[PDB]
Amino acid sequence: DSDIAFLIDGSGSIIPHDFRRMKEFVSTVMEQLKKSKTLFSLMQYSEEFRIHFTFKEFQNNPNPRSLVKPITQLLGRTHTATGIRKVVRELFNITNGARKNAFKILVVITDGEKFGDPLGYEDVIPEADREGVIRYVIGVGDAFRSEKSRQELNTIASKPPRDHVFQVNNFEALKTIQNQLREK
Ligand SMILES: CCC(C)(C)C(=O)O[C@H]1C[C@@H](C)C=C2C=C[C@H](C)[C@H](CC[C@@H](O)C[C@@H](O)CC(=O)O)[C@H]21
Ligand SMILES: [Mg+2]
Repeated sequence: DSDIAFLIDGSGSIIPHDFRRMKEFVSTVMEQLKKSKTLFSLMQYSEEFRIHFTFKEFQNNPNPRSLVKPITQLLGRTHTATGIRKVVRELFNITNGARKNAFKILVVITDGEKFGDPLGYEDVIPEADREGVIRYVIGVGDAFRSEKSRQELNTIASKPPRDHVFQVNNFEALKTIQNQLREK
């Protein structure tokens, strides 16, 4: 009943310690939701974009370790808004294994410093709402330490922000998603 896509920040500002933590966060969400009706898909972005697995590819090989282990960090600039547009148009496409009546969830993992993107969040967030995608944001590094990055996380997340913005250092986001999925 639910299709969950990950969009993870592989840009130069993300230190390898945090990138590693993104990989274990994503893997743990998948591992915890195994034996459920959830499909998973993941894109890494910087100034380039890498689909590491589609929903269909997860369905054919639902092994979180096998799917996430070979992921290496892109480095480069931070095109978060374009990444969101590509997730919506490509990952949640039926050609890639996305399902018609599935509950759509996007989990964006970033430090909240979009940089060099020709697109603004105003260019892509409406499209995300148009396709019914629920957006959770997982902050990393110093995302919560300045007002600019805090507000950027809020801008990406579905409303209200306090229900959709979380940290990579814990699994509160997973608890919330599990609760949402249970209720739904
Ligand atoms: C891009 C060519 C340019 C501007 C001439 C240059 O000399 O560029 C330097 C100077 C500085 C002002 C701005 C830069 C922008 C991108 C380059 C990866 C580089 C490193 C800063 C960058 O690593 C900061 C991270 O935040 C990247 C990201 O995560 O988006 C850095
Ligand atoms: Mg960056």
